Amino acid sequence: TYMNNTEAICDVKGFAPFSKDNGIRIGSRGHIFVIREPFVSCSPIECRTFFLTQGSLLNDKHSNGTVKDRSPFRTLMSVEVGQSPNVYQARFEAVAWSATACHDGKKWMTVGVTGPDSKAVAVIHYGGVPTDVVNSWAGDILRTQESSCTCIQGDCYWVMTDGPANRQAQYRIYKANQGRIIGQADISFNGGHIEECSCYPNDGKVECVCRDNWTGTNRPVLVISPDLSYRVGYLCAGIPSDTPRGEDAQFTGSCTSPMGNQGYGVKGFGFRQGTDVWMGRTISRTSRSGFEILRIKNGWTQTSKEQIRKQVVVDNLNWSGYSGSFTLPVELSGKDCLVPCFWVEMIRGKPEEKTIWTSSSSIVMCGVDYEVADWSWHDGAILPFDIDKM
Amino acid sequence: TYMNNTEAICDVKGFAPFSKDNGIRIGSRGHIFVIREPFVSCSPIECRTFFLTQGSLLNDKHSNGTVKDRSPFRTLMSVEVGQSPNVYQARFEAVAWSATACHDGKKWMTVGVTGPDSKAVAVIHYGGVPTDVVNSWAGDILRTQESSCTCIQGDCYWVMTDGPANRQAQYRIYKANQGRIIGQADISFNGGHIEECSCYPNDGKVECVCRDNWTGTNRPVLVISPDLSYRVGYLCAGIPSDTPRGEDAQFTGSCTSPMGNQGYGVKGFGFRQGTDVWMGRTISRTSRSGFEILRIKNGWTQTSKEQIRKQVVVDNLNWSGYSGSFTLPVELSGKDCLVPCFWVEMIRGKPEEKTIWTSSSSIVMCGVDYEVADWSWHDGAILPFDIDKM
Amino acid sequence: TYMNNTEAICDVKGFAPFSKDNGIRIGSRGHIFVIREPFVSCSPIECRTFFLTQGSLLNDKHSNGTVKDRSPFRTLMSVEVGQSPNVYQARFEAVAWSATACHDGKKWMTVGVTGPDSKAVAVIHYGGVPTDVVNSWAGDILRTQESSCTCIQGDCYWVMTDGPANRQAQYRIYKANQGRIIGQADISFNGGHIEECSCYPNDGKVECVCRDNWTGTNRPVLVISPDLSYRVGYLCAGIPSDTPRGEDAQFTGSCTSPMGNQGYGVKGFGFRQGTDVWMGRTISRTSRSGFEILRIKNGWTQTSKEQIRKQVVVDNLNWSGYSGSFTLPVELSGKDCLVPCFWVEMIRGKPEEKTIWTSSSSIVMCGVDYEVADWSWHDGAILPFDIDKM
Amino acid sequence: TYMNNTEAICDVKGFAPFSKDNGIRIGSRGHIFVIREPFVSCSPIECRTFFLTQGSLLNDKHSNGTVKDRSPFRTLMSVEVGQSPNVYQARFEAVAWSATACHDGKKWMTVGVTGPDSKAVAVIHYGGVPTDVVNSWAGDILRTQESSCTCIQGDCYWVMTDGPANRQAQYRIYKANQGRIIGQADISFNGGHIEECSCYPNDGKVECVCRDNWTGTNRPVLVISPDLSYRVGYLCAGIPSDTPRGEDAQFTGSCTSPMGNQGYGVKGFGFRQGTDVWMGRTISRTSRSGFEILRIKNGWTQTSKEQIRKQVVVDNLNWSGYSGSFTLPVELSGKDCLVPCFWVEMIRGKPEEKTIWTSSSSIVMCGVDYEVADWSWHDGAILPFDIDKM
Ligand SMILES: CCC(CC)O[C@@H]1CC(C(=O)O)=C[C@]2(SC(=N)NC2=O)[C@H]1NC(C)=O
Ligand SMILES: CCC(CC)O[C@@H]1CC(C(=O)O)=C[C@]2(SC(=N)NC2=O)[C@H]1NC(C)=O
Ligand SMILES: CCC(CC)O[C@@H]1CC(C(=O)O)=C[C@]2(SC(=N)NC2=O)[C@H]1NC(C)=O
Ligand SMILES: CCC(CC)O[C@@H]1CC(C(=O)O)=C[C@]2(SC(=N)NC2=O)[C@H]1NC(C)=O
Ligand SMILES: [Ca+2]
Ligand SMILES: [Ca+2]
Ligand SMILES: [Ca+2]
Ligand SMILES: [Ca+2]
Repeated sequence: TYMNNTEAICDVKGFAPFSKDNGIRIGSRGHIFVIREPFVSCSPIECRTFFLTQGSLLNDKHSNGTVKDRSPFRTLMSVEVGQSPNVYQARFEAVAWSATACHDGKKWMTVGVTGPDSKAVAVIHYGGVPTDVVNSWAGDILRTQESSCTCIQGDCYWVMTDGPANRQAQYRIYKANQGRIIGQADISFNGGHIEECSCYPNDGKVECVCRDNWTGTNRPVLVISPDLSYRVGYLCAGIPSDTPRGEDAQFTGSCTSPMGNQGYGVKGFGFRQGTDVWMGRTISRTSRSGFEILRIKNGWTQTSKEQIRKQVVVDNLNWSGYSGSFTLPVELSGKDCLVPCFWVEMIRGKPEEKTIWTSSSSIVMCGVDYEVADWSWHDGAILPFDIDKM
Repeated sequence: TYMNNTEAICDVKGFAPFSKDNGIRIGSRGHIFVIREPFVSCSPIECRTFFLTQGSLLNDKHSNGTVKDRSPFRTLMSVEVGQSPNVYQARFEAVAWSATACHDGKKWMTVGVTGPDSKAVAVIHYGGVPTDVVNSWAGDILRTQESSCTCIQGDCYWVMTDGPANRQAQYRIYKANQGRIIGQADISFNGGHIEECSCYPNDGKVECVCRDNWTGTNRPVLVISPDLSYRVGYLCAGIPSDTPRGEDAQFTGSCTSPMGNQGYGVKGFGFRQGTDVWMGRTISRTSRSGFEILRIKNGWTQTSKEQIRKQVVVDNLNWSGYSGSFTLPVELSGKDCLVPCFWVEMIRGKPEEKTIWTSSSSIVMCGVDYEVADWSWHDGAILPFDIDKM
Repeated sequence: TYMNNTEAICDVKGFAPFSKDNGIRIGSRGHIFVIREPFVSCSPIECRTFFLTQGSLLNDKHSNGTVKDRSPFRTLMSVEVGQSPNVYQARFEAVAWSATACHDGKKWMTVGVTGPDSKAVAVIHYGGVPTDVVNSWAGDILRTQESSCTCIQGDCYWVMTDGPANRQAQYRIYKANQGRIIGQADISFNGGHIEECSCYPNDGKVECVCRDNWTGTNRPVLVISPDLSYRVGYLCAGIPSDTPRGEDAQFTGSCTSPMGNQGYGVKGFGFRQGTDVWMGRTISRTSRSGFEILRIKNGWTQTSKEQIRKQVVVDNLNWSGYSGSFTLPVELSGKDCLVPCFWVEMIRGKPEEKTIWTSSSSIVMCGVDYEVADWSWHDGAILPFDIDKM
Repeated sequence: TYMNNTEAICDVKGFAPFSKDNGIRIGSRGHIFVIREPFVSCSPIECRTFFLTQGSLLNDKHSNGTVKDRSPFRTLMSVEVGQSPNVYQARFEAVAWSATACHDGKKWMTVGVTGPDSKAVAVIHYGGVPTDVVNSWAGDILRTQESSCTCIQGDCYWVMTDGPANRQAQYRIYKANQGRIIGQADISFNGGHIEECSCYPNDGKVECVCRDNWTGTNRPVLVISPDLSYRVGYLCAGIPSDTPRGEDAQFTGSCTSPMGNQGYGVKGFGFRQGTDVWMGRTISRTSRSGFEILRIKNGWTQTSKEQIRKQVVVDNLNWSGYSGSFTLPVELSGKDCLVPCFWVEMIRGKPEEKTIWTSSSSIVMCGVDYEVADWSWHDGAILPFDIDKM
């Protein structure tokens, strides 16, 4: 049976902890994959953690993490959420140095992108087998969400980018059923930049909060209809939520265009709440460190600077990283709305820490009807590791 | 289908061994979690061992167990009873430095408490996802059973405490269906102290034997009706069963109030048997060492000092620890009553042993219609470990 | 649905390899249990390997195998046949320093015996939970098959012994349904000695070939009817098949009493074939080394010395050990008879080899309609191990 | 339900990556089997990787790979495709130093060959148990596909060879249902040599592209009908695809007989495409290094030298090895044709590399409707390993 996923997102006053994997602490002695970009998507049965593998293990020489991001050894695999990305619980997903995953109620559909930068190929798996393909259409590092895709009434949608990572690139919306491409669309967005979208279903559409890696310290926003007509622009909120970025005092909002005039960025997320928004961001303005989530009254529709809530999940003395969105399917939560949730990646190792490798663990939070106290569920592993003195 | 769990507990003459996990012996070379407080609860299919994880492994530096009990790295996970708490068989349950778990016949409901001491949050999972929340209502280390909760006809009940660990605190009874809170109650118990309840179903109610960590060397007792009306007080039996405590000769019973005038304590259990009781306790009066279980004729209802049975499962030359109760569901045992069972935790390491860490394994016993010979199924691992000489 | 298991055993011309686990070779670097006495029993779905665990791992100090056979750390666990007894595939079965297992078509019933030598307790599990108990009735190391038990039309039967291991002891037949004891019987066998029976179903009865550890170099034989009436005596065949034993030339057969006038022994097996028998035995007359299986025309019913077939599975330059019987259930083989099969244990370490430990792996063979060439599927691990130089 | 597998193979313009296991990289620190000859076959649910095990682990002394190919320790086991051949995900299949596997829609049928060179035995498993046997009929290393067998409407077929590996040998076609042999056939092929067939279903027959290890640098081809009538000969294409072999310029095609006049060879594959063929081959003419796949217009039926496509999956600076064919079952792909796919083995260690061992990993590719860019998904592990300096 297909998941409807046509409900509204739940109005939430705060976030409760779902899971923490302790991959890197466990990785001190256990067999764990070196990873970046874990992420959660949920079937009507379970939410799993997907992750990019470097073909290697923590505390092993192959954890030489100075051997490429887009290496030919990168695979997407997955475990049940909370479990660590260890070999022996891992289920294989796709060859991918960039991926997205989601479930339509019957099976899982993943998308793996591998191949060379000049002509990358994206394989679409469904039910555990390749079913369709998307080639690079712009010749420059084809890529996608690095977070959960979205399924509504049997059709799944996701966002892909092909082009420069720091200038005008090209941005596309693909749509598929049972692992088969059935519609696509170009996104007209000149001056704007779209990367690594975090999407979710809301009111029978797909809402996406992504990353401007060109000139925007605010976040591009995408709203996709089943017919692949769309609205796109920036999260109206008068508070910047990318990293890096400047102070809140020095920033003015926009619905239409990028603000802050800064490059780089980090993958992040946001949740519409009527006209309000929950926006995650690192505590540091300059470092992938700390993590907080702010509610902004009318942040979805106005240049609002009205902060009505604020919750911390990673204190600023600790390393953060990527963040993305997913929903609790109705069939699991038992709600009449879509429970909004997020994961936060915690990167350890290079560049900031003095070791030969780089990996990450995660914690997962989920929207509740209550204000939840600030705390820090940081990664916690002690650096450097054994092979760090080799 | 919901488990009725409205039957009476079986009258038992003794206890037979269910399982022993050998986690720590196995942990010498295998990948095992550092743990405290394992415990058993059973679905209509299997009984699992739940446990608190320190985010770390035996024989690894992160087993630095001088890094907090209520650390942000503590998760509840579970394996099938008898299996060891190893990474690769572990199923993730909740973020929790204190937990309880139980099954209602359809799914598992766990409760994880994490967050800071001043404002702890308890997440209630059901079917593998967060469904409801309980915040700290008294600002002081919110906490609960550390043993199996109880389900009757679809509604699950458990006991929580918020307050001082060595003085008057506050004590609450929560009740839930399908992971959703549907009723709660304050327990009026002035002069008394309730901690870490071991409960079970009996005659369609929840009977709880808990821990007085204030002034009681006898055990507080709680009897909960579906409507959350209750009786509470102390196990009548004229024999003390907490640790520490004084000699039996020097002790007088009470139904109403604490006796022995001593602080501290250890989590323990007891089983009503008509008017009699089976009470577990450490053999030592002063040490978490040895473990025995006594039947006291009319110990549930009178100040009786009539010891009619006595069985040993851990001899006094060996380390014990926590103990708790659960029942064999009818659907598994094939009985017309509820088979009473217990687990016993066996703590190795600090404080008593000379190492850098502390963990534990368990053995599980189950009520039978026969007198069963005394023996010792002690932990058995050899201390210190490799990383102990580091 | 209950397995009928009322068919006849297949007439077989030889034996084909089912599985080999390589536990000890794999145990050089992997996490494997130290074990003795693996054995196979089959459900309508899978045949598993059961085994006794020492609570410890190969290549670890706890593999100090100078720490008792009947230690309080011994558990029965199981994996799918062919897999090695590693921690992470292991399913927990019972606390047991001696065990038996079998399936009735709906669930598994195991029997674990633990407790002290003077008053041992046998726990009977069914569906993963304790259901009934047998206490020591003779005060002297209560024990049983160390091989698969037998189920016919829902009732399972097995053989137990309580008494001296080298003189007249007592021998009992228990019978159970759904994990509940429903009939028992004493075996009158004066001058005879019964140990470690290898049984199977044949023509709607249970046939058992066991071990005389008193004075017999031939094997005691037991035929059990559903009503627990029985015949017992010795395998008629005029060839001895225990270890140790003397030469074949120097031996005369018996149906009634023990022959060879030698003590000790080793667990072994045999399969009726009309009036003939397949009998396994070590190649050495004095060592648990090599392994062969002989067909003796009319060996089941006469003092025959007519060797009509001979097949080798372990050459004499290699170590053998225990052997036992089981059948392929009809539901798996697709035959109209019961396919006879056996496992052979391969003991490495003390006493014969120079190491600090003792474990074993197995190979499994199964009766076919063809003559199968001799070979040696020996254990193959290289002794001593790492911890052997410690 | 039986898989029809009577459809035509899909016309494909290129190949997309299915999976890569990284076994050897992972094997640096994890517990992985030493293997040769992995291969894929698919059930209606999953495609698994089968592999030959040396009874040992990477980075362990038993990885002494100077201890025989046809050792008594070799077992076939399997994991889900993409997963690595690690112990803890491994499912046991058969005792085999040469194997084939396939699924008929209800269960798996494997075939293990073990025993001595002079009289080898092949065991046929079905549903996890031995069901039938094939003895050596020519006394000289009985053997088979080392790749997926084929099932059509419930009957499975595969090819076996018994005889000299470098001269005229004997070649047989076996056919079975539910694990039971129901028809066989001798292949008349004088002057020709058949080894290690890679087969698939196509138009309701079994097409096989195999290996001439006698005098052929082109590949023998076999087309089998349900009645075991057959055509056999050589892949017509005017381009040689074995290793070793000479230059393409120096080669003339044949449908009937071997060409190139060279010995040795390597297991390979090919896919009919109407009258065209996709043929895999190593890039090197003399080394098991690099890997490419060529489409030859009318290569199936004519001496064509018309190269219309060319795709690289392993660049020539890297080691390749065996390759074989399988199909995506309709029930998984959702196509109306049979999706053609292949795996490529990547051998590391002896003979070419300076270590004490030899193993391999794989990548899996699958036919798509699009031209897919060349790349190299090579093995990637760094040689030598730890035990390499021992
Ligand atoms: C601008 C975003 C993309 C574009 C290549 O780059 C990702 C940046 C990045 C980071 O930590 O910031 C990690 C990466 S690495 C990777 N495998 N996935 C990522 O998201 C970069 N993405 C790719 C496809 O290489
Ligand atoms: C008085 C009981 C509680 C109250 C905090 O303290 C537990 C004591 C204790 C022990 O071994 O005795 C172990 C602890 S540590 C833990 N994670 N669980 C426990 O039961 C303490 N409980 C908490 C929530 O910290
Ligand atoms: C005479 C057979 C029994 C009687 C105690 O002794 C077993 C002998 C033995 C061996 O290798 O020969 C191994 C033992 S050790 C064990 N756990 N299982 C065995 O079969 C012995 N049995 C017991 C219950 O200790
Ligand atoms: C000529 C092909 C066969 C005939 C024995 O030999 C195989 C050659 C070979 C290789 O790498 O080329 C690997 C082997 S080793 C093995 N276990 N499987 C193989 O395919 C050889 N086959 C056998 C049954 O020994
Ligand atoms: Ca930016
Ligand atoms: Ca106390
Ligand atoms: Ca004897
Ligand atoms: Ca050749």
